[PDB]
Amino acid sequence: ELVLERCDLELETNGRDHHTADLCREKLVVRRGQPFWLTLHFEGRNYEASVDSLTFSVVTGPAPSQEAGTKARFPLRDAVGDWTATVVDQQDCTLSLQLTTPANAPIGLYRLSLEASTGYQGSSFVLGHFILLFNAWCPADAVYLDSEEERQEYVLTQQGFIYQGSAKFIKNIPWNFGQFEDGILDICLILLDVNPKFLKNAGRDCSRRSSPVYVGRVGSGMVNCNDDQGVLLGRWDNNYGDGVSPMSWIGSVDILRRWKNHGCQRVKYGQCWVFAAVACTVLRCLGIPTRVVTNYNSAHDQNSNLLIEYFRNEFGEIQGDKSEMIWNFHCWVESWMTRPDLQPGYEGWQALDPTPQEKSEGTYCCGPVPVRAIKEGDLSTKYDAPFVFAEVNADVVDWIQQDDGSVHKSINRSLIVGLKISTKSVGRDEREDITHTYKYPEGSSEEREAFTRANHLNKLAEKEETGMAMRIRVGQSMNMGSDFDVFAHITNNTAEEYVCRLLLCARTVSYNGILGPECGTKYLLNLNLEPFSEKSVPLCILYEKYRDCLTESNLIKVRALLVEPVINSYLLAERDLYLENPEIKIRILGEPKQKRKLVAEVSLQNPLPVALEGCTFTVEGAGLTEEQKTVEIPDPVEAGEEVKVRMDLLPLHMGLHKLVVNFESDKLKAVKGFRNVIIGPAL
Ligand SMILES: Nc1ncnc2c1ncn2[C@@H]1O[C@H](COP(=O)(O)OP(=O)(O)OP(=O)(O)O)[C@@H](O)[C@H]1O
Repeated sequence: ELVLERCDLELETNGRDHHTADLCREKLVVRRGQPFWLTLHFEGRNYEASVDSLTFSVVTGPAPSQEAGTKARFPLRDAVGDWTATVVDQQDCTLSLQLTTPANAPIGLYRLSLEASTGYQGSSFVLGHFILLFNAWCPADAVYLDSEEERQEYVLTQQGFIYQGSAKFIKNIPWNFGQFEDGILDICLILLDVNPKFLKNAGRDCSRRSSPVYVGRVGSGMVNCNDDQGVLLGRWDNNYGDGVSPMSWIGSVDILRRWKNHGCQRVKYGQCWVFAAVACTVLRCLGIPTRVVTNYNSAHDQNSNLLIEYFRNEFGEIQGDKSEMIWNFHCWVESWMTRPDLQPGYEGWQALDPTPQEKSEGTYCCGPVPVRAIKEGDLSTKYDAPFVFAEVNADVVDWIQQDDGSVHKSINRSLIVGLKISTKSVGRDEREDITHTYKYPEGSSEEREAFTRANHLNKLAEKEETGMAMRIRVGQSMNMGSDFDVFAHITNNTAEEYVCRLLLCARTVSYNGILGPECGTKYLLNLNLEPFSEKSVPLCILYEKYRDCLTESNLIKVRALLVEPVINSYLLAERDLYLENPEIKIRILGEPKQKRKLVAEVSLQNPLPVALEGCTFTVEGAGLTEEQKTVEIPDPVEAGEEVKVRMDLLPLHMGLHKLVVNFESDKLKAVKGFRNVIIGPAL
């Protein structure tokens, strides 16, 4: 006889089972180390265990292999070696089986073949294709996660936060990771099939795709580091006219499509957080638990030097040059995986930085490195451990040039490298400070033994000082578009009644330290600091004077130098201010039902003293819309005037979904907004 077979279902109950339902559209997607249904339909005759002998087989790489774990064929039994296939039932003409993949099977697209020998002839042919992803729900996988909610937050959650602003005033920008949005997966696989490791050796690369640590390095680096074939092209000068302001993006989904759609050409402008964000989009898609992290006062781009020196004129103005400033904040991601290539005990959060930084040789990116490693000072652990360490533990010394020879060391108690290291909370919208996962508490013994495995025992504070302290105070929150005051707060806990020189300089900065022109300055050369008192000196920062050179990050750096001629003492104090953007009102009109119209009304009230022209509202959100939505406000919005507009959306998936929006205009760019929306049953 001869086996028939007129069908081959893959079911969607597989999607729900492998937490890949959304990803399950016209092509089965599953997660390794777990079994999936597979019903077979034959015509007339069913399966005859007697005479019929069918064996399965699957290949993945463009150059499969039994030995390279990129190809494997296996018997069909009802017993149970990893790559198995067994009969779970069979009736009428149908024959439902259950295949099982290893918990280390390489990820990618597989071709499922069927070997039928209804005696000696039989027929051998394909059954279909499927995408195997990292399984975080499988204990045997290297990315396993015990906590269910953590699995949700770090793998399935499509919306999220990226922390910006300042350490003294953190700001949470909404982001649409949309890793399960149509096409995004396929663009991810492509992203892998076009990296060096793969072109240099398709088999080798396609094989190693069973390692989260390998895949992580590949993805991370395919974002920027070596744009020989990357996804985003960096740009920091602040002239993005022929592309998209890095601050304008509100989700990786569009950048990825803009990438493939333009024949894999680096997309027009992005920056460290944009890299980290799409990186998170990529890894999450593939199944590796990832979360984007933010670090304030990051000693980035330094060659890794755990010691940085700056030389300033008699105004505290970093006379330096060629020297890199400390970043207001720098972003990278963290990925959850085991490290079967390191002295056990280093499983967990691996820090991956998709931002290239001039290194002790050339220009590439870093990670993955165990965070627990960066905490211990185990700078020898594989994958740029030294950089991530200085990124968080660099030391800084501010020298002030003597207008008559050498420089004099100054006291700058207002700077700290590695501040409020943050990332979104698991299952909530609050922020989670994970600074404790990188550094031991100051003073502690663990901190001393750590700075020792790192030879960073450069920390013997000048707890003596000369009886004075200074810090910059802002009073209250200041908004983008107005004037406001900042203060140089001088404290004098001494019997002496000094006379100083206080130099105050404010300047608009970019998120990475690139100082622009001064937007406010005051210099008092005969400041009287009466005994045991405190003096407060004002600095008026005018809109009219910082509006021209402000970046989309609304950052302005205030600097103050207090000079005491007598004992010849220099006290330095700087602070980065964040000008608050106008809020975006969001109303959800109608009933949030699945596969049903939905309307979103968004308003914004022009905060500037001048009108607003070419105002644009852009909306996105995996679960609320398939495509981005943009509306253009035809006429200008005068100084007082508010802007309002509605956008018809068609939620397709139920559950929770965060709607991210971005407002653009000629004088007010990249102001963000977002709204949590619960989509229920249509009925
Ligand atoms: N850069 C900033 N942008 C907007 N608001 C800020 C900023 N920095 C501080 N604020 C706000 O100012 C108020 C007080 O903050 P904070 O106490 O840190 O500053 P300060 O009180 O002026 O200085 P200090 O507390 O050392 O005397 C809060 O509303 C805080 O959010």
